[PDB]
Amino acid sequence: KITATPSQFQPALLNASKWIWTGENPIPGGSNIISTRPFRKNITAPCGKCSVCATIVVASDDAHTFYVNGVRIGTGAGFRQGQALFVALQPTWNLFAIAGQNLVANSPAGIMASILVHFSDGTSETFVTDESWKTLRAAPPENFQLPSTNDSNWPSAAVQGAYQNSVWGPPVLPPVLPLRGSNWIWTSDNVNGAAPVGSRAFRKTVNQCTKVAVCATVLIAADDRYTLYVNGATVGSGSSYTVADAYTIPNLHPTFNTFAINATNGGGPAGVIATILITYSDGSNETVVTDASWKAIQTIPQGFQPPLIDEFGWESAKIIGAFGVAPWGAGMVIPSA
Ligand SMILES: *[C@@H]1O[C@H](CO)[C@@H](O[C@@H]2O[C@H](CO)[C@@H](O)[C@H](O)[C@H]2NC(C)=O)[C@H](O)[C@H]1NC(C)=O
Ligand SMILES: *[C@@H]1O[C@H](CO)[C@@H](O[C@H]2O[C@H](CO)[C@@H](O)[C@H](O)[C@H]2NC(C)=O)[C@H](O)[C@H]1NC(C)=O
Ligand SMILES: *[C@@H]1O[C@H](CO)[C@@H](O[C@H]2O[C@H](CO)[C@@H](O)[C@H](O)[C@H]2NC(C)=O)[C@H](O)[C@H]1NC(C)=O
Ligand SMILES: OC[C@H]1O[C@H](O)[C@H](O)[C@@H](O)[C@H]1O
Ligand SMILES: [Ca+2]
Ligand SMILES: [Ca+2]
Repeated sequence: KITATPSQFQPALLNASKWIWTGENPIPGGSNIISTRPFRKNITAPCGKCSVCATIVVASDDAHTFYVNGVRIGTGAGFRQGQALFVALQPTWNLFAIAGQNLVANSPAGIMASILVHFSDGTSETFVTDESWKTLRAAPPENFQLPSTNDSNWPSAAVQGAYQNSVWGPPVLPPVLPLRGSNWIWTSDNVNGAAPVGSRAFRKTVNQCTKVAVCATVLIAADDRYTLYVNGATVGSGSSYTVADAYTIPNLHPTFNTFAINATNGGGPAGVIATILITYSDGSNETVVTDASWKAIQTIPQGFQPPLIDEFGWESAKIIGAFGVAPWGAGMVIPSA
C-alpha cells in the first residue's frame, strides 16, 4: 500500500559506495587479467515497508551489465561518469547482479554502484557495492543472474577502493535524464522565434493496458514558467529555462497516466521541454519526450488537467526545435541521478 506522493527527485549518490572486484590480485587497484566476473547481492526490505522502485548509479572499469531479479536493465562502460538506471522492485527482496569486464591486460578492474530504494511509505535507503556482495574467481556461470542460482558457497567480493580513496577518483554523477532526444514544444502561434504573452496547455497520455506501471521520473523546464500535473494532481512548478526540475511520481496508476502542463510566456521566445521515464513491474521501462504526439491548446479550458477530458479542439503541439536550438542552447543545468 503506497502513501508516498510526488516529490522533488532525490539523487542517488556514490559517496558511501565501494569499488569491488574478485581479489585475484590481493592489491586493491592492482593489475588484473582480461576477464568477466559475476557479482550478486540479495537486498531485503526493512520492517514492514515495501520496496517499490530504485534509482541506480553504476560505474565500471572497464564495462558492466546490470540485472535485477534476472532481467537485464542496462549495459555501460567507464569510471569517469556513472550510468543512471531506473527499475521497479519486488516488495520484500531484490536480487541485484552485475557482470563486470576488465578489457585491458595488466589494468585495474572494478564495479561501483549505488541503489537508492524508494519504499511504499515515502522513505528511501541507499545500498552500495561492498565486501558483502558475492563473486567468483571465474567467468560467470550460465544464469548467474537468476534468483534460482545458489550463491551460498561463492566468495565475498574484495574492495578495490572507496569513492574518495581509489585509483579511479570520484565518478561524476550523470544527469537524472537526458534532454538530448526531447524537443522544445509550443502552440502553433509560436512563429519567427517569438510567441504571444499568455498561458498554453499540453497533454500526454501513456496507456499500456497489458503492463503494470510503477514509478515515473520527470525532467522539465519551460520558457518562462510551468505547472505540471499527473492524473490531475499537482506535481510541481518552475520559472527557469536555464535550471531544469526533476520529480519522482512513486504512486502511478497501473495502466493509464496523463501528464498535463500549464506553461506561460512572459514575452519573447517560448517553449516547454520534458523527458519522462516510466518503470514497469516486468523490469522494462518506456521513455516519453515532448514532441508532436503531445496535444496543445491556446485557450486553457477548465479541467485541462483531469485525465479523461475531451481533446476535441486540441492541436498537435508544434516542435520549436530539438534540445540544443537557439535561443536556449545545450547548457541547461540538469539535477544529478
Ligand atoms: C530501459 O530498458 C532497456 C532494456 O530493457 C535498456 O536498453 C536498450 O538497452 C541498452 C542498455 O543501456 C541501450 O544501449 C540501447 O539503447 C537499447 N537498445 C537499442 C538501441 O537497440 C535501458 O537501459 C533501460 N533504461 C533504464 C533502466 O533506465
Ligand atoms: C533473498 O533473501 C530473502 C529473505 O531472506 C529470501 O526469502 C525467503 O526464503 C525463505 C526460505 O526459502 C522463504 O521460506 C521465506 O518465506 C522468504 N523470506 C522473505 C522475507 O520473503 C529469498 O529467497 C532470497 N532470494 C535469493 C535470490 O536468494
Ligand atoms: C496557468 O498559469 C498562470 C501562471 O502560473 C495562471 O495565472 C494567473 O492567475 C491568477 C488567478 O488565479 C491571478 O491572480 C494572477 O494574476 C496570475 N498569476 C500569475 C503568476 O500569472 C493561470 O491562471 C494558470 N491556470 C490556468 C488554468 O490558466
Ligand atoms: O532566451 C530568450 C529570453 O528573452 C526574453 O526577452 C524574455 O525575458 C525571456 O522570457 C526569454 O524568452
Ligand atoms: Ca581495466
Ligand atoms: Ca519568454
